[PDB]
Amino acid sequence: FHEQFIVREDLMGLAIGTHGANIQQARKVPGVTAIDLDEDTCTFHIYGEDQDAVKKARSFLEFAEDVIQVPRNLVGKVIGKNGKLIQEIVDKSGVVRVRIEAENEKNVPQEEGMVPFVFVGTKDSIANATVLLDYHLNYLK
Ligand SMILES: [Mg+2]
Repeated sequence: FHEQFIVREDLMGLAIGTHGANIQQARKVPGVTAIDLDEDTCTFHIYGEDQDAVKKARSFLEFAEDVIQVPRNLVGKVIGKNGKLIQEIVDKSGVVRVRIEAENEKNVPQEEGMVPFVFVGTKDSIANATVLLDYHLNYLK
């Protein structure tokens, strides 16, 4: 069992972690045979005995910067009082950071009626953040 994914080069220090701390975790996953980074393509290859093990290792390393578009009319539901809810969401989810971006009205490329929330984190952490977003946006009354 072998999987491969690309981690953008500016996120590489998150994937590897301070003195390899993060990649060390992915390596010590039982069942993982090997993890190799092809630095000229920023591609991790993870080799291992079962799929679950290789996926568990991918889980630590698969950093991304993904944009979620949040309806402007609902933005406050996700930010909270005392910017506290958005901080809890980042903290619970496990993401590294969210940037909420307000672009000048002249800036043409904008989904209409939307505020970009740009998360940096593992794919799984962003998935966690997304459920909490949707919960506060659409569900919670
Ligand atoms: Mg390089």
